[PDB]
Formats: sequence, C-alpha cells, structure tokens
Amino acid sequence: MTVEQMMKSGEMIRSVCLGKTKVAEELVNGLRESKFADVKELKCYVNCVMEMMQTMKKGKLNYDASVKQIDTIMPDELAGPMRAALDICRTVADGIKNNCDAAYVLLQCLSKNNPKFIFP
Repeated sequence: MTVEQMMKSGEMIRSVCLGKTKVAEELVNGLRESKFADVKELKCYVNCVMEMMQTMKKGKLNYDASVKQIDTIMPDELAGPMRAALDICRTVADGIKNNCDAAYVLLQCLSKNNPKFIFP
C-alpha cells in the first residue's frame, strides 16, 4: 500500500529483470530521464517489467490488467497520471509483432505523456 511498498516492489521487479536480461544499470536508470537508447537488451528489460506488472502478454497491452496493477502498486497521485498516459497510448504499440519492440514503443509513449512518469 505505502509508497515505500511501491519502492520495494519496484526494486524487486528491477532486480529480477536485470538478472534475466543482463542489461547495464545505467541504461535502465536512463529510462527515468527520457533516454530511450535503441539497445536490444534494454528493450527486453522493459518487456520483462511489463510482463511482471501484468501489463503485456505476448507483446500486447492488457488495459484492464495494467490499470489494476498501476492502482495497486502506485500511490493515487502517481497512478492517476499513469492511467491518463495509458489511455493516451492505448493503441500505440498495435501492429508491432516483436514483444520487446512493442513494450519499448509503449514505454516511450507513457513517458512522453506522463509528467509524473516512473519505472522500475
């Protein structure tokens, strides 16, 4: 429930997805600063995170599942802006067959459209 809980859940998801993908930690930190480097392992890190957050399955957005997860994990003042960005970006990755590519396109759009953007 707490923001401290969010920070804990976020650290858990980062750890697991770093371990899976073996991506540089600086690359991942850049995702919070609009540095969306075109690096396969970083795109696949993003896909890992969205799959753990129940936000995508097979590189396709599950809108209802995403909203449920956003609202559980994030405090209200961050969840609201995230929901608005998800609505704005709802169809942005449609027609992109590669899973990591689709997750990454979605992430860029969420960041572009959420002034209070955060990501594990």
